[PDB]
Amino acid sequence: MLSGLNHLTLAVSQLAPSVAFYQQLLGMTLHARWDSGAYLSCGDLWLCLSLDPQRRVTPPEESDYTHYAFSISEADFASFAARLEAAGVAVWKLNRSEGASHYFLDPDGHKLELHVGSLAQRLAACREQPYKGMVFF
Amino acid sequence: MLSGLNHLTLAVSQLAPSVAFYQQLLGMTLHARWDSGAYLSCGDLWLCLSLDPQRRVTPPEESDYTHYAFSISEADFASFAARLEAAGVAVWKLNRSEGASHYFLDPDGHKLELHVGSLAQRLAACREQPYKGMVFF
Ligand SMILES: O=S(=O)(NCc1ccco1)c1ccccc1F
Ligand SMILES: [Br-]
Ligand SMILES: [Mn+2]
Ligand SMILES: [Mn+2]
Repeated sequence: MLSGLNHLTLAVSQLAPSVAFYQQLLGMTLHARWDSGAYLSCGDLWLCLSLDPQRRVTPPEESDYTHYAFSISEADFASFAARLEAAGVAVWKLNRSEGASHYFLDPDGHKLELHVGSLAQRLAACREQPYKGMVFF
Repeated sequence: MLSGLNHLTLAVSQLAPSVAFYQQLLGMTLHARWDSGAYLSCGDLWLCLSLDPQRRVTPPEESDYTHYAFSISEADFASFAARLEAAGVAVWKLNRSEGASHYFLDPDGHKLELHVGSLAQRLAACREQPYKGMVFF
């Protein structure tokens, strides 16, 4: 039986700027670094950056909607978004759903998000205003 | 600050086969579906499958090393991996370069992994068998 997400691994084209992005800009904790990768944590999340020459710096129009959302409190959301904007981090989408969301790109074009709100909150909102074809289990 | 992974969203090309893969084959909990997506949980992980006409079925030699690992216990690991193998689930990696892991593909080629062990356990193992150039902070 699967018990949760064990780790998220992102392929990166250049290790130093990716470590800087996740550790310094996004505030994650750096636990280890080697010639071809790094391990960081963000709360319970184990993040691995893996240096991969096959990683392309990918414009957002050229990747699908796969994306990785990080939790932040409502109280901290706007100042963290402003930090990303000061650093020149590109946005790939505007929020049109429930719960605050800021959609931003990492140096290689990985699609990231800051989101406020849980699955339970989303399900409650959907129960009140179901999407087209929505079924609950 | 950022406190963990709020959710993982995977773009999928065909919704019902992907829901079946994550719910039936991997055992995750299905909470809701709609015409363009589904919400599942795996322990504390919120997984969203998003129907995306841009998603392509991607062979593993065509994608980089970005991947998603799910936690499984030492007692359950081998029989779960063997069940995926017997079910014909495609693979993408054989060499255990980060501990006890089984590497397999979802229907669209998303790179998945079963892994036994925490970040702390992986750091302890790496102190004895470090990756080249490894430094610990
Ligand atoms: O809309 S459903 O009830 N979704 C639930 C589902 C899909 C895969 C696993 O659970 C459905 C769609 C298509 C075929 C069968 C169905 F049960
Ligand atoms: Br469905
Ligand atoms: Mn999202
Ligand atoms: Mn892994």
